[PDB]
Amino acid sequence: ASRILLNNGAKMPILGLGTWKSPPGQVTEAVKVAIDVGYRHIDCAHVYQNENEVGVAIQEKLREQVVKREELFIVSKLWCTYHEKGLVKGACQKTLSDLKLDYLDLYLIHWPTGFKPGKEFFPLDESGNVVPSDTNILDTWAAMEELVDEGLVKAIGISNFNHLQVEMILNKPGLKYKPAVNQIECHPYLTQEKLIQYCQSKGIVVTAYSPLGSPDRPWAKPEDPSLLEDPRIKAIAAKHNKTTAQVLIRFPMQRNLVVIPKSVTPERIAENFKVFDFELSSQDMTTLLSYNRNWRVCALLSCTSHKDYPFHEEF
Ligand SMILES: NC(=O)c1ccc[n+]([C@@H]2O[C@H](COP(=O)([O-])OP(=O)(O)OC[C@H]3O[C@@H](n4cnc5c(N)ncnc54)[C@H](OP(=O)(O)O)[C@@H]3O)[C@@H](O)[C@H]2O)c1
Ligand SMILES: O=C(O)CSc1nnc(-c2ccc([N+](=O)[O-])o2)o1
Repeated sequence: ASRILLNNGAKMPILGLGTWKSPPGQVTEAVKVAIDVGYRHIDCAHVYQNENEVGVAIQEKLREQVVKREELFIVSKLWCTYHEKGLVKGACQKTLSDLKLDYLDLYLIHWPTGFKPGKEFFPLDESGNVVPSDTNILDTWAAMEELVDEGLVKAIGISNFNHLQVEMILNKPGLKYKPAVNQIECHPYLTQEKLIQYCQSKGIVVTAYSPLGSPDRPWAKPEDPSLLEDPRIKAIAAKHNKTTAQVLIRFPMQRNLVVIPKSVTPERIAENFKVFDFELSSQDMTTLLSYNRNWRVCALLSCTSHKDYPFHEEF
């Protein structure tokens, strides 16, 4: 099916358009093209600095009646410098204003790590360590819960939370709403079997980010593995008469994940959506799972001493 049921009773499109690194000059057209070719979920974030332009596309397509608001599933994320309970509503409201929306379908805590509030997204001391916030995950969560109760967001969730941090929210005293989604990096080099099973066993839907391995990541290195160029994955694609990207997108779909490939290229936006017409075998799936090497696109080194840094733990 095209959507998965969340624990808030709403349905989430299992394919979304990513927007991290989408240049502000190209992302309006990218989102317009995506909605024209069937996408109904857009993944956004304030820290991506392009929500105004994403919003321009969404508003044009609503105005043109290409789509109804209820048919769209718009996701954004609370940045690290806004974990303070008094800053969360404003941060949500800024995103809503930029996206030109009156609600979000899903609002995520972008990272478990809270940073010192200010203009700077990564406030630094003088050695390059990020300056933390003394706010913890649970008070931030309560602030996310207020957003539901004020009508600004239909669902709340988390991102880059490890097993122990998901468990800490689930066990929060007085918990009012469980997280609906945990959005985490996931692809055949970082298969995440343990965290995904835990999350799904608790009724939390997992969204897979960087499913193509983020070839446009700013810190890429030549020696780095490349999913898109992996001859083993190309072979599975050839067998199925599909591209390597389409296999990489179908793979998490068949693990009951949501997946959010990014492109600003019209032809690739369309290609990436054409993944509902073929099936990977269980052997294919087990084969792709076997390529795991615990390789992460997203592990900022600048936050490794933060107390809530999520990736010291086995998962
Ligand atoms: N929660 C968080 O912490 C977090 C972290 C990372 C990512 N995410 C979200 O997840 C989304 C996806 O992750 P990502 O942006 O890191 O990378 P990705 O989706 O794995 O890869 C994007 C790269 O792949 C290229 N590409 C797209 N379709 C292609 C195709 N069919 N064939 C060949 N190349 C193709 C894109 O190029 P062009 O754009 O030039 O076409 C771009 O360089 C992000 O945009 C963001 O929305 C969330
Ligand atoms: O966040 C994205 O969507 C891409 S930009 C990014 N990558 N890694 C970070 C981050 C923030 C906190 C941590 N941390 O590792 O504690 O890492 O920000």
